[PDB]
Amino acid sequence: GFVCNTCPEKWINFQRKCYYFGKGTKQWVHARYACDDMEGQLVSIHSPEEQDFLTKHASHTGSWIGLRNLDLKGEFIWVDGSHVDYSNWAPGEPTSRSQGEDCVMMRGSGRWNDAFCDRKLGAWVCDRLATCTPP
Repeated sequence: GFVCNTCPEKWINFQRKCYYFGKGTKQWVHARYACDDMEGQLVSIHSPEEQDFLTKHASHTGSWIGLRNLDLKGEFIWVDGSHVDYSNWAPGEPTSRSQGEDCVMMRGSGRWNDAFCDRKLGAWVCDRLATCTPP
């Protein structure tokens, strides 16, 4: 169970995860289901090296990621339930005064903006666990 770097076709490995860079115009919840129906989830990001890997492959015109303010009251959490131990917010984000802007996108710089969930974006990123080579 020693080496975890195998992904399915069309996915890209980085560390112990596989990532799928989707293209196609979708609102946040729609991208959420595209990822689930391929057996991953909208991406969660947990380190600067993971962020750097995403920034190099990310779409220039913005991508949905798996961060959402779930519950009115300003606390953004990952769809996969993993915890928030890393953040790459654009300066000033997320703001208190933006009622309704509960979903998160990653810009071409890789920095994160909150967004209305019904915004349509051209790209979205899924992740899943890499499987491991038997030695």
